[PDB]
Amino acid sequence: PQITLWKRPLVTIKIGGQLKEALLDTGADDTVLEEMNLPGRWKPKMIGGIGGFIKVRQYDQILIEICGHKAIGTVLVGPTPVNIIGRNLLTQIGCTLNF
Amino acid sequence: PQITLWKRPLVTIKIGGQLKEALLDTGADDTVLEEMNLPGRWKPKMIGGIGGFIKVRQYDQILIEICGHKAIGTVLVGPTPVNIIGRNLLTQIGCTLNF
Ligand SMILES: CCC(CC)CN(C[C@@H](O)[C@H](Cc1ccccc1)NC(=O)O[C@H]1CO[C@H]2OCC[C@H]21)S(=O)(=O)c1ccc2c(c1)CC[C@@H]2O
Repeated sequence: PQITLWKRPLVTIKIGGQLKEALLDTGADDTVLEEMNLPGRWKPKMIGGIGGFIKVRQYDQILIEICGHKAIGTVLVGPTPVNIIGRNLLTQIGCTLNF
Repeated sequence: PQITLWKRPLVTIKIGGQLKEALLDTGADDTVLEEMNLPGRWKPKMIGGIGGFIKVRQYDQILIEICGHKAIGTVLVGPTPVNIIGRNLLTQIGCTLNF
């Protein structure tokens, strides 16, 4: 599809057997999801943006479906105010910017 | 152009007569630039990001050119980690997400 940017580019995703709403975010290198109790091992990480840093848990090789497009990669889980789909997964679903 | 996301979508912008680099950021409602001198009156504003809230200077109706495309809109100036072009200006240059 083609998504205009009048409003936030929010889409439904499926991760860990749950459906959630997430932003298609070209400004995020990687993907950051709201606190969830995912199974498996993880590594601690600190990620910075406007306002400072938050602490997140880094999970690898996590399967995510975005608008029916499957992808698998790194997911950072922590107290983010929004679910963020970053470039590491946007490349996998074929997402481009166009103007 | 069509821009892939295997690298950060960085572009050259012109604002206040100065060339800068900025990130095309679909996850940003607003455009926020690092500290700079801008010709124009301004108003104190707050904006929130992944790590909390910061104070910014809000410049309304500012001329800004993005990868050769002209926009006139609001630009926030303050301690952002990176110059970001948000949806308020992405819509002006006709930018869409496509997959
Ligand atoms: C560094 C560039 C940029 C931040 C300037 C990176 N962000 C992504 C960017 O889209 C954020 C997304 C967002 C965060 C919170 C709430 C809503 C939307 N928008 C943003 O702050 O927007 C500002 C201006 O407009 C306003 O509307 C929305 C909020 C206000 S991030 O979220 O900080 C991030 C993500 C992953 C990762 C990192 C950092 C580091 C490692 C990891 O890869």
